[PDB]
Amino acid sequence: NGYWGYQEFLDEFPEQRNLTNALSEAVRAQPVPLSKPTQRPIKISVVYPGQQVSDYWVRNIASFEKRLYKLNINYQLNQVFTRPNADIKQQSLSLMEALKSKSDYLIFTLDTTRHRKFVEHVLDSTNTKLILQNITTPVREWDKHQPFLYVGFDHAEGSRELATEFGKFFPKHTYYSVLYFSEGYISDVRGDTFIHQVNRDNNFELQSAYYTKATKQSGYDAAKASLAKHPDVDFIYACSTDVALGAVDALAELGREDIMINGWGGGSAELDAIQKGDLDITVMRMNDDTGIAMAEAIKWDLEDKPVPTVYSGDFEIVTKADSPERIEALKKRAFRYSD
Ligand SMILES: OC[C@]12OC[C@H](O)[C@H]1O[B-](O)(O)O2
Repeated sequence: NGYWGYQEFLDEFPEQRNLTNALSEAVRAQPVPLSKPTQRPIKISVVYPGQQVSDYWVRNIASFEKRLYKLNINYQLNQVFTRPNADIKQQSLSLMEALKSKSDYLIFTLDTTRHRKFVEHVLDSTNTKLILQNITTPVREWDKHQPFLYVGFDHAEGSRELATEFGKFFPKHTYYSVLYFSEGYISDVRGDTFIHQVNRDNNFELQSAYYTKATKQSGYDAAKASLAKHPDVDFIYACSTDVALGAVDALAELGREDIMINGWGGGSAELDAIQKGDLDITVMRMNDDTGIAMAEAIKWDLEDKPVPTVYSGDFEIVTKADSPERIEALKKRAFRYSD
């Protein structure tokens, strides 16, 4: 809403579908170093959220840097971390701070319904080229000047896949509860998608939905509260890794192994929980592809080639029944750079 669907957007602009497809080919393919030399090293800023159970961000940067090295790109990387739970006001402060650096590229994430126009005005202000992480759905308003790249693993797709699995695990009319992220974009695209699908297709009944602070502790708290008010459910759908892992501790504490719970993203900690059996299911994203895509995107730009506006990587579904070999194989695929 105010957003294009990833696939919708690629349909509407064929040239974009081409560029994105070309890029995915450039990601799958072996590194091809930089065609066009530079006058100086390029300066890149990263404003990321810190201290999360989720290893997505650190892995992203890892695979990113490794790719830039492989491409023979000479970069200087200024990192900044936001402590938690950093207010959106604080995050955007960290952001303005990173803008002073007058970098060539600026990689970051910010909730883009709660700070739509802010980011728009930032886009208008600088010559720094923006990379928006963790959003794969372009904003309609910004068709005049879109950022350099939205990069991520489509939230709607991953939530569709999970909805598809839950419809597979349970009868029509099954009771469940939902643990959202914080109020915002992510909860809208991960949560409300899942709920829409599961209500329409499987006639599931949503007992309750709770917002969180996007932290493990918060996930624990919200799970406890929710199950206190609404004990009778067959699963809980969680919108992020940290919240899921908190909810697990809650379900253990409460003795509720009659309740099923999913992860989101399938990083190391989730996979470990899946192998313990603490986590019933997850949608594991092929993590490093987006780190590698950003480096390929920068390469092109420096060769003066056109760059796609968006890139989404792919998911696989992982269940606690999967073989160690399949898990291992998927790690081989997903962390092929960050290990
Ligand atoms: O992609 C990163 C992320 O999205 C929200 C949160 O920051 C992370 O937790 B997650 O569930 O692993 O996915």
